[PDB]
Amino acid sequence: GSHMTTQRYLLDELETADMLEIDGLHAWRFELNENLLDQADLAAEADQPFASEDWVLAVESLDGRTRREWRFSYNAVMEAEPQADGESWRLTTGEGAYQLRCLGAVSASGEDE
Repeated sequence: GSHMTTQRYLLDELETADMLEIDGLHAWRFELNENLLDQADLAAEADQPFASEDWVLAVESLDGRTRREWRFSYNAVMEAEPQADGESWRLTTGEGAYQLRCLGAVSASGEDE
């Protein structure tokens, strides 16, 4: 159900988060691959490290009225480094580095897919 409690990855944080910032730019929307997060926690409950290069997080902010969407793999979210801010994570991708800072506690997980 919730194995990552003592293992606090970016995965642990986006489950409970309401707001999500990227490099200081706050996103109004983000969606999660909950189907893959069932399998992620299923592996974690068996004490097995889960790693998949499928998407896990689509981060959408609107600047003006344009949709700006950053998609991160589950692999990138596992390789995301905990920064000294305590909420910020260093997403070092082949496109660039993106600071994902999960804010709030309303739990955005529980949508559909």
